[PDB]
Amino acid sequence: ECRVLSIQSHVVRGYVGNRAAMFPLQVLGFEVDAVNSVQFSNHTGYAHWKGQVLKSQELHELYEGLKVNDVNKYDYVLTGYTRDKSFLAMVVDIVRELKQQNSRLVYVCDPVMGDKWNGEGSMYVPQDLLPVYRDKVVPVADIITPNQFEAELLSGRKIHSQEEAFEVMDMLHCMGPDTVVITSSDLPSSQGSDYLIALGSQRMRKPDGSTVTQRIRMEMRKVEAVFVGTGDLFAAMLLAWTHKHPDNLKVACEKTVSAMQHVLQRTIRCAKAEAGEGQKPSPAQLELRMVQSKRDIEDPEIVVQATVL
Amino acid sequence: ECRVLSIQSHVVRGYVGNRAAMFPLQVLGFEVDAVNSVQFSNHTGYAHWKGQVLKSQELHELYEGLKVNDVNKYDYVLTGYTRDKSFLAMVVDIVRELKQQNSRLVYVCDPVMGDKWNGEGSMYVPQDLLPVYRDKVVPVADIITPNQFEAELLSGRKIHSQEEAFEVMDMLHCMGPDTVVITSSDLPSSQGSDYLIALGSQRMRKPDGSTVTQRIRMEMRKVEAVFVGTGDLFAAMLLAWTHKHPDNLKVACEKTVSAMQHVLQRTIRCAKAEAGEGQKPSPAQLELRMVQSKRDIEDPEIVVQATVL
Ligand SMILES: Nc1ncnc2c1ncn2[C@@H]1O[C@H](COP(=O)(O)OP(=O)(O)OP(O)(O)=S)[C@@H](O)[C@H]1O
Ligand SMILES: Nc1ncnc2c1ncn2[C@@H]1O[C@H](COP(=O)(O)OP(=O)(O)OP(O)(O)=S)[C@@H](O)[C@H]1O
Repeated sequence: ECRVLSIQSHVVRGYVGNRAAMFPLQVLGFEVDAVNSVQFSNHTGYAHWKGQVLKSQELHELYEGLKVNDVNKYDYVLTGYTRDKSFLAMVVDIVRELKQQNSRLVYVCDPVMGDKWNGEGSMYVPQDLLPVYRDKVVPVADIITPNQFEAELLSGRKIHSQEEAFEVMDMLHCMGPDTVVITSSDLPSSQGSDYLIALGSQRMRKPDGSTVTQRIRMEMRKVEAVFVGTGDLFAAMLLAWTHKHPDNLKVACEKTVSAMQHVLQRTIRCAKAEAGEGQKPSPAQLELRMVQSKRDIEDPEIVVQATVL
Repeated sequence: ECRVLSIQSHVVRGYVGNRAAMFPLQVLGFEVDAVNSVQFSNHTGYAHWKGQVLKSQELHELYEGLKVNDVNKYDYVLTGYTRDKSFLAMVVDIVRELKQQNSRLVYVCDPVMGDKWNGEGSMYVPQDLLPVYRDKVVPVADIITPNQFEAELLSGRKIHSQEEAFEVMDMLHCMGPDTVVITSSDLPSSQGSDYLIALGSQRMRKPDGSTVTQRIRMEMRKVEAVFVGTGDLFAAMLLAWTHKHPDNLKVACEKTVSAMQHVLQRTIRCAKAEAGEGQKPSPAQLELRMVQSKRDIEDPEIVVQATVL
């Protein structure tokens, strides 16, 4: 039995945050203790949204409720989108305490700050969080899944080539996490502009005390839509598949990405079905077809192959 | 697809309310929009607990967030334990509006108000809701899953025999819902004192335009432990199987009760395993093994047979 503490947002409708994380982890065999950092009607990509946000003090109370009953015992910790610096500090405190309690605990972190629109890079999170993630969160993480912009923000270096990207990933390894995946990047692909490039790096221990970094690269088809909650889903499935494949980042990333691709392909198909023929689907019609993809999440058909560098 | 609006509690750890309803319904192929009426660390059976309660105003805003985006379209509505009169009135208003929008909507309601400890009957809910449930909720409900004590409260008449139980169920049919299932009772079983009796009743329209009431009985073995969330799970799975078998309450209840049986058998097994040999398992060790029972929930092996009266 593998228990994951997932502290993420909750939407009444749709799949972002914990809604995008609990179902896949449960279908993949993980107990999930879920702290819903917000309760919104839907994700903010909609025209409107209503709801409430959990205060950090409220998050602390929940964790203390678990601690008092001696149930604050976890094998993993999963976090994602946060706009409250204090809440991030609370999460870091909790992770440190759980790691004192269990040295084998794995903290998977999606450090969400921004993304590259067109060629420009833009942050959708308060700026005062960049120090935190860099100085307090990522140092305590074991798996991080940033995108190129976030990788650049964390390392302070811009990425212009794949070799520069892996130098940045080595810097991130040095900051803390032994597994680093750059989920998206503006690096060119060998198949064309319709494919996106993602890279992975896992540093592993040797018998002599030394350490070897395994590097992998993946090219994925781009689906022509903007989806929300994809990162959150990606980090959950990466957690699961790295757990089953702790020494093979290649296989874990292959399974994860294939499952993402399956989910997105089904989602874009059903979205264009709901919308008129040749019509732009709305955020509501682009909600991930999570339920309808259960089997794909359980045992994905491999549709991408990672190259070991 | 089939979308369910489920307004129930949420626990960080464990399976009650939405935690006990979302996963099975999603695994059974239903889109689920979930409104967490509360967020607690764990259910109140533990030694300690902390969390927050959603206000009715907050519930209204979530529903309005869905409405403004033209996303308040549902095939089912599912509710359970509530302690606030205003919250129940809000739920009733929402159900009324959704039924105005769609006459085919089915409201599944577990009218949770109390249960029978030993032979005595005791209430878990403020008294001012019993009028509400009787006068405002049940009238707009289509499926209800009360226990003997709740059925007695709603009907105002005590149940001493199975014939009296079906008279009470006919009264409840008269109050609104065309399907009524009494999930637990103190009626004797021909197989022993370790069997629990559940009864069902569905009013169905015939081809001639008239209506026939189908009644069924189920004898199920007691598992000697106290579980939490079982009503929530029961109602969710009953919703699913009645959707699959709209004219066969027999099969729907057989599947539902079999899944419950599988889940509870696995749960008591693993709970006694976690606890010492010959040790009473704790509330924490008796949390439903929801994830590990996925497959049984997907397609339960029939282990009980309902007799058609
Ligand atoms: N339109 C898309 N086409 C193909 N893959 C996508 C698409 N959107 C998301 N993905 C997949 O989802 C992963 C994460 O994407 P996103 O998270 O949406 O983008 P991102 O830039 O990583 O944003 P983050 O990591 O959450 S802040 C990517 O690495 C892809 O695997
Ligand atoms: N100890 C048990 N032994 C066998 N079956 C059980 C047990 N507890 C729960 N169940 C199953 O789950 C259902 C339990 O429903 P209950 O939780 O008893 O409903 P209730 O507690 O009587 O009141 P409500 O309003 O439904 S929450 C039963 O119909 C059984 O299917």
